[PDB]
Amino acid sequence: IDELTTRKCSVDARLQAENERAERQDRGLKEAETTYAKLVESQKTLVDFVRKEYEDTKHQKY
Amino acid sequence: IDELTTRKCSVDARLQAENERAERQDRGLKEAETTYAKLVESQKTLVDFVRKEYEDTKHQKY
Repeated sequence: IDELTTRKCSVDARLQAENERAERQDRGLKEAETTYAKLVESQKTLVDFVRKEYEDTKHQKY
Repeated sequence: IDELTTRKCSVDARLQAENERAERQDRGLKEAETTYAKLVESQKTLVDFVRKEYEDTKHQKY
């Protein structure tokens, strides 16, 4: 029981920290998902913003 | 953990059953060992009386 308690204490400590790892991963993607979401909205809008400038630049010269 | 704990509890309960079994043997032994001491002392006493009885039988003859 004590020998398995050492396994029990080890597995409990690592999993209770693994739950911390799991939530640390959750906050890890939270920024990653947000930043990717922040980029894709910014990426698409700024590209067409350039096209908008590009269109008028083409319009003025063509 | 749970499978090994109930193994510990079961053997502890069974050991208590084994504990009294030797206690019954011990308490019975003490009564039996002491009782035979009186019997063998009486056994030697009676054969001593028989030894005296053999002397007594021929003493009346004399």
